[PDB]
Amino acid sequence: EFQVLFVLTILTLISGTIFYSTVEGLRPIDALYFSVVTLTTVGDGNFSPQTDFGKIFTILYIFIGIGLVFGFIHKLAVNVQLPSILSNLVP
Amino acid sequence: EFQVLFVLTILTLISGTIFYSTVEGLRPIDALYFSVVTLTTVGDGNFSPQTDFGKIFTILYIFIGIGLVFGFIHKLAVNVQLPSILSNLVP
Amino acid sequence: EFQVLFVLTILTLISGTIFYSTVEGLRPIDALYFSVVTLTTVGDGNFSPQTDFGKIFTILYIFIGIGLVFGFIHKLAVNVQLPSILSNLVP
Amino acid sequence: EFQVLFVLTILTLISGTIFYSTVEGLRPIDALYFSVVTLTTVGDGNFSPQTDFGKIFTILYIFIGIGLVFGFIHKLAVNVQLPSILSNLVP
Ligand SMILES: [Rb+]
Ligand SMILES: [Rb+]
Ligand SMILES: [Rb+]
Ligand SMILES: [Rb+]
Ligand SMILES: [Rb+]
Ligand SMILES: [Rb+]
Repeated sequence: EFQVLFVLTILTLISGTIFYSTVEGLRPIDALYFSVVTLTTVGDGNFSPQTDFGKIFTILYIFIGIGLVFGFIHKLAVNVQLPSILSNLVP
Repeated sequence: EFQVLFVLTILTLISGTIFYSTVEGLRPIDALYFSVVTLTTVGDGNFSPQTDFGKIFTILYIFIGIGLVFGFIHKLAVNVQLPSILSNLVP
Repeated sequence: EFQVLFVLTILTLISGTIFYSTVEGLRPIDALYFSVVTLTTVGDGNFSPQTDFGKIFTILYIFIGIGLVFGFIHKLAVNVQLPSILSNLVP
Repeated sequence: EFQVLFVLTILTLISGTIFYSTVEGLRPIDALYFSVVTLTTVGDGNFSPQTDFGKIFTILYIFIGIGLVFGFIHKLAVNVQLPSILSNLVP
């Protein structure tokens, strides 16, 4: 479950990285950063896509990627972080 | 369920698009972009409504639209994305 | 339930409105706008508190207000919007 | 439960505060503010990390810290705020 969600999240972020560096001209690391803060809904305080293609893609990217990203974060905190913490509280 | 949530989400976004392009003077695509990042809570890093009417509308728009938009995203990821993925993992 | 959550949400927003207009010098409508986009986690793309008092208050305001605001949004969409829609789909 | 989530949240915020003030050169209060609005997904409207190290750290920080922070907010609103309110509504 976690493995699949991890892979799916990675693929989604690679797509965003490729899109923004190509269409919006961002450096790859910046394209990845924007993709991550967008899908996790944190948002970026400085960059907004400047092209209409970028705006349309971002709208679709958000609707299709938010569920997955939070599905991964949700399982990562309950199936990987909770135990490593829960079992730790055991005297 | 998904169909109705889809339609409701679309209608909500059309209202925002019309409002912001009219009252805030945004190009339609920009009004749609702002409506989407606002209701999905990603937020925009460059635009904030400049008129008091725009600020009041945005406040009400957020409270009334967030639930719906996330209801659609939630069902889209579980009733349309989960299966298309779950059934795929079947050897 | 909805009534109490509504009142609590209103009181929380009034406190933020008073704080930001007083300490950060925002016009009341702007203080309310900032309080709303902050607690709903949409965030504002232009304003960040400029005083240390404002930054500390905002940190505490977020932790104490996010739960409530989303408790209100959650119930508003399920106990007031769902029915008005669910009952409507009835031929 | 609440105590542990509180401590874990505090430790996570201290790490962010140290990272951003050191690598991004922010004043400690600003580093804490950025860490908080980032992990609660509110986001900051003015600051984005400027170094590649800062961008990479922020990406990892978000994925590892969002679950916890919202686990704390969730329990704080249900196991500490709900009762103090629920018991109050009792005539
Ligand atoms: Rb958010
Ligand atoms: Rb934001
Ligand atoms: Rb700016
Ligand atoms: Rb945000
Ligand atoms: Rb900005
Ligand atoms: Rb922002």
